[PDB]
This record gives sequence, C-alpha cells and structure tokens, in this order.
Amino acid sequence: RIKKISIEGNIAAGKSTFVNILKQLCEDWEVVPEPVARWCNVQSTNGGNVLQMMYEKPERWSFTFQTYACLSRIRAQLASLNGKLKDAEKPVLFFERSVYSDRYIFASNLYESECMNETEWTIYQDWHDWMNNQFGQSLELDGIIYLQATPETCLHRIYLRGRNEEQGIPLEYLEKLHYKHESWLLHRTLKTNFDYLQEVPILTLDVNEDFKDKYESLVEKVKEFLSTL
Amino acid sequence: RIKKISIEGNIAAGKSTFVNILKQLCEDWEVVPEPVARWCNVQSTNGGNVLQMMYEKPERWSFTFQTYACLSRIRAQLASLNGKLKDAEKPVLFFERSVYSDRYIFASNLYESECMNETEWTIYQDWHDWMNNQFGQSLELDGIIYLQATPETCLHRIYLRGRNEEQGIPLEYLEKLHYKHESWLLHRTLKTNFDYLQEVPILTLDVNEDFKDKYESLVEKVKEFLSTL
Ligand SMILES: Nc1ncnc2c1ncn2[C@@H]1O[C@H](COP(=O)(O)OP(=O)(O)O)[C@@H](O)[C@H]1O
Ligand SMILES: Nc1ncnc2c1ncn2[C@@H]1O[C@H](COP(=O)(O)OP(=O)(O)O)[C@@H](O)[C@H]1O
Ligand SMILES: Nc1nc(Cl)nc2c1ncn2[C@@H]1O[C@H](CO)[C@@H](O)[C@@H]1F
Ligand SMILES: Nc1nc(Cl)nc2c1ncn2[C@@H]1O[C@H](CO)[C@@H](O)[C@@H]1F
Ligand SMILES: [Mg+2]
Ligand SMILES: [Mg+2]
Repeated sequence: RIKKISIEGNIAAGKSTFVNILKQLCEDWEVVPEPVARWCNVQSTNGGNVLQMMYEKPERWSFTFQTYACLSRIRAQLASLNGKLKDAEKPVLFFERSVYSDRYIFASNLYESECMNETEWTIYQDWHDWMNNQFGQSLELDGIIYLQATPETCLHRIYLRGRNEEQGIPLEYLEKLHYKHESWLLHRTLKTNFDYLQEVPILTLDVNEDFKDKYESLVEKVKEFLSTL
Repeated sequence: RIKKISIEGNIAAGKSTFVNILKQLCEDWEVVPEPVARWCNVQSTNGGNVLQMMYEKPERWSFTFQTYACLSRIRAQLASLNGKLKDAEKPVLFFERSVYSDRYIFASNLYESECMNETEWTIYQDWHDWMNNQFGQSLELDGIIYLQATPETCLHRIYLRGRNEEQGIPLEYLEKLHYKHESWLLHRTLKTNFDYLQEVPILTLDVNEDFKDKYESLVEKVKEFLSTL
C-alpha cells in the first residue's frame, strides 16, 4: 500500500546527501537510512566496529559483516513499515540501498575476491534467500534510483566525508563496485533470484557534478519518475 | 495446539538413540532431528563441512557455525509445525536440542573460551533474540527431557559412534558442556531472556547405563511425564 523506492549507488556517491533533500520535498515521503553508524559501534538493540574489522581483514570478517549488515537493514526497513507512514496519503518510502545491493553487489564482490570461501558464500545465500522468503514480499521495490558517479569521483567524496574506515579504500575496490552497479542498474545484465527486479523501473541520475547545481534538475526527475509509478 | 518437548543432552549422550524409540511408542509423536549431516556437507536448500571447520579452528568458525547451526534448527523445527501432525489427535512434537542449547550451552561456552570476541558474541545474541522475537512464540517448549550422562560416558560413546569430526573432541570440552547442562537443567541456575523456561517442566533421565536395559524404565517415565503436561 506504500510505494517503496530504493536509492542505489557507489560508496560516497551521494546517497545520504540526496536523502536529506527528500523529506522537504513532500510530507508524504519517508527515508530509511543505511544503519552505517550502528555497524561502527556494535551494540545490542562503546563496543566493536565490524565495518572496520571487515575493511581491515575482509577474508576474516566479510561473512560476519554481510550477515549482520543485511539483517540490520531489513529490521530498519521493516520498522519503518509500521510508522506514521501508514496514516499518510501518498506514502512513498525510500530505502538507502537494499538487500539486493548487499548480496549482488558487496557480498557478491567480496566472494569473487576470495574474501569468503564457498562455505561462507553458500551459507550467506541460503540465509539471504530464506530472509526474503520470510519478511520479503512486503519489501519489494516499486522503483530504483541509481545515483551514478565515476569511481574516481567516489574516491574523492570519500576523502571529503572523512569517515576513517573508508579512508583506506582503494580506487580498485570502487571500480569493482562500479561495474557491478552498471551491470545491474545500467546494462541490466545481472541475474538474481528475485524476478520482479528485472522489470522494476529505474531512474539514473548522473551525480558526478556539483550537488549545488544539479539539485533543481534532480528534484524534477524524481517527482517525474515517481508519478510514473 | 501441539505439545512440543525438547530433548537435551551432551554430545553423544544418546539423543538420536532415544529419538528412534519414540515414534514407535505412539503414532501421535513427531521428531525433528538435529540437522547434523547438513552441517557436514553445506549445500543450499558435495560441499563444505562447517562442523569440522569449527572443531578445527573455533575462534575462526564458531560464529559462522553458531549462525548457521541455529537458523538451520529453527527451519527444521518450523517445517515440522506444518506437517501431518496438525491432523493428529494428541500430537506431541519432539525437538533434538533447542535454540536454547545453541545459545546458552554451545555458543555461550565457545565465547567463554575466547572463541568468539565481543563483536561476534554481541552480533550472535542480537540475531538470536530477534529470531525468537519473530518465529519464536510458536516454538515454546511445554517440557524438557534432560538425557543425563557423565562427560566420561560421553567421550566413550563418541568413540563408538565414529563421527570423524568428533573423534578429536577432548574430555575437557565435554566437561564444560556438562556443567552447563547441569546448571540449566539440574540446578536450574541458568539465566535466560526467555522467562517461561524457568517454569517449564523437566524430566531427568540417567542414561549412563546400557540402553539395552534402562529402556523399559525410560518409556514409562516418558509416557508418565508426558501425561503430566
Ligand atoms: N553531488 C555532489 N556534489 C558535490 N559534493 C557532493 C555531492 N554529493 C555528495 N557530496 C559530498 O560527499 C560527501 C557525502 O557523501 P555521502 O552522501 O555520505 O555518500 P553516500 O550517501 O553514498 O554515503 C559530503 O561531505 C558532500 O560534501
Ligand atoms: N544408553 C546407551 N547405552 C549404551 N550405548 C548407547 C546408549 N546411548 C547411546 N549409545 C551408543 O552411542 C552411540 C550414539 O550416540 P548418539 O545417540 O548419536 O548421541 P547423540 O544422540 O547425542 O548424538 C551409538 O553408537 C550407541 O551404540
Ligand atoms: N553490504 C555491504 N558490504 C560491505 Cl563490505 N560494505 C557495505 C555494505 N553496505 C554498506 N557498506 C558500507 O557502508 C559504508 C557507508 O555506505 C561504506 O563503507 C560501504 F558502502
Ligand atoms: N550449537 C552448537 N554448537 C556447536 Cl560448537 N556444536 C553443536 C551445536 N549443536 C550441535 N553441535 C554438534 O552437533 C554434533 C552432533 O550433535 C556434535 O558434534 C555437537 F553436539
Ligand atoms: Mg550512506
Ligand atoms: Mg544427534
């Protein structure tokens, strides 16, 4: 009953920045941010920083991170499907990344990088499938917004943001993630267990340019794209 | 609507053996075996053997094993709550170990053995809680059957069974698990997030003696205990 749109994009491409100009465009919109800070100080519903543990020894912590990161995002997105939004008129729910990015972009890539052995990779997909199998049907996307920026623009915006764990991120890693986004959201040549995705609508925004300027345009293309849903 | 009883006990104490004499005692009984073989050849719903990986390098694979082992047992127990049992008269569902053993016995112990750091331990409990939070209410136990045997009897029965991964298991490990079972099912001095357990009925069977003989007794005490539920 609520339109759910996922915001996809490379590390530091500008998702959180795009998310902050969303609510002010319509009282009917909701945003579920990526629980990034919660991965940095692992506490039960100051402690460990699994995001950094993974970035510092991926073949040791990729599975754990992928396991916790995804469950985490699902809970956040599910919680928001029980808020004031239910009482809204034209409720549109935004997701900062999706269970798909987690699996077909990051997890997929860490595994192709030998950072997860067959065993870890098999267990992860089995979990991931079963997750959707359960609390999945209520999270399907009506549309996707691909925030597109060159991995070179990404590597620089990372530097601007200043998050410590990400400061050691190499261009090469950003490139691999880039092509996977391109393969999934641009060329649309990515295979997944969730058939509906293949048909799901996609809005591609070139955010390589200054947000200061391209802002007015984007708002237009967003309202636009949203009406066609 | 179905009485669900959990069978608890140390490694090789005699659970599977006890499980095999159960169905023949009443057509109304069902048994959900511990997915042990499925942990030995990790395949999606010949591959990896996470059970052995964990026994050979616990500080590397305890979390993974605990994560997969528990989800696995829940699915198995949940599936059986949708079988021919629903059509039964006096349906009694048996569980070979429970999500509690997984957490308050094995996981708890691996963590006290520095085999899981705070981060892993925090993530595991957060997952474990949230799991029950979901598909939990329908798995509550009406009663527990503690199959009690000395860790020394256990170490020998392990040798009899012949499972390879377990052949390297030291008495010391069996002792630690022993006292945790004693603490939970005997002295009943174990603290858990699931309050009902504290009141749940318990049947303690001393299975240190030959199964060939103590069999007739056990059957009596089982039917007995079951009637009082
Ligand atoms: N379109 C843009 N133009 C200029 N700077 C941008 C743009 N988008 C993001 N930034 C900068 O990048 C940083 C934020 O990146 P961020 O939004 O956190 O990436 P993500 O949303 O994927 O985490 C900010 O410090 C901001 O100054
Ligand atoms: N009460 C018993 N008396 C004699 N032998 C037993 C008894 N219980 C189990 N065994 C032996 O131990 C082995 C099975 O242990 P098992 O049932 O697999 O432990 P668990 O059920 O915890 O996995 C068998 O090979 C069987 O011969
Ligand atoms: N699924 C994810 N896997 C990995 Cl290895 N990293 C992820 C995942 N989802 C988000 N992130 C990380 O979250 C941080 C903020 O987006 C970035 O370091 C990176 F994008
Ligand atoms: N939760 C469990 N954790 C660990 Cl480390 N091992 C477990 C767990 N549950 C069952 N097992 C194992 O399953 C095998 C058969 O019961 C034994 O090696 C041992 F009991
Ligand atoms: Mg972000
Ligand atoms: Mg067994």
